[PDB]
Amino acid sequence: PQITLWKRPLVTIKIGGQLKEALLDTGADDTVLEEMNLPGRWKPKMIGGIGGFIKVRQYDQILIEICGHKAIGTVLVGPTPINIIGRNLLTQIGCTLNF
Amino acid sequence: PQITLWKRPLVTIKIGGQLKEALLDTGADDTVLEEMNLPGRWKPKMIGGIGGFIKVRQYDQILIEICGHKAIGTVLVGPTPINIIGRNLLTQIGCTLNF
Ligand SMILES: CCC(CC)CN(C[C@@H](O)[C@H](Cc1ccccc1)NC(=O)O[C@H]1CO[C@H]2OCC[C@H]21)S(=O)(=O)c1ccc(N)cc1
Repeated sequence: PQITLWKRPLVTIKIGGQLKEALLDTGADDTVLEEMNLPGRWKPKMIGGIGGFIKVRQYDQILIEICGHKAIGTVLVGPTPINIIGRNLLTQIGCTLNF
Repeated sequence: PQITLWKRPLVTIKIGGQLKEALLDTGADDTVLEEMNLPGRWKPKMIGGIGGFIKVRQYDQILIEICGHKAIGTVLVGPTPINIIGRNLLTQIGCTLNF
């Protein structure tokens, strides 16, 4: 689809068999989701945003469906202000900026 | 033009007679630029993201040229690690997300 930016580009995602709302964030290198239980192994990592660095749990090769488009990649889980879909997955669903 | 997301969507902008590189950020509600000495009045503001909040100065009706597309609106200025073009100006240049 073509999404305008007058409102936040929020979409429904499916991860770990659970539906969630997430923000399409072209300014994020990585995908960061709020606290949740994800199956499989994970390692602790650090990620930095506009206000500093937080601690997250890194999940690799996680299946995640974004607005009907499947992707398999890295998902970081931690105290982010909002679920964000970053470029590591936006590239997988073929997402581009156009003007 | 069309911009893929393999790398950060950095583009050249023109503000207050200065050329800078800035991130086209669909996750940012409002444009925030690295510290710079703009003239005119402003109102304090705090914006939040990963890591917490930073204090910024809100300037209104600031003219910015993004990839030759002229825009005018709110521009925040503060200790951001990177220049960020937010939705408040992305809409004005006709920018959409597509997949
Ligand atoms: C609340 C929704 C997001 C945070 C989740 C808002 N951010 C824009 C976001 O694109 C930010 C913009 C940003 C980019 C780079 C450095 C600081 C901020 N990128 C970001 O935090 O991504 C992190 C996760 O992937 C990594 O790659 C980038 C940093 C990591 S922000 O920087 O904090 C921001 C908040 C309010 C305004 N008006 C302008 C910008």
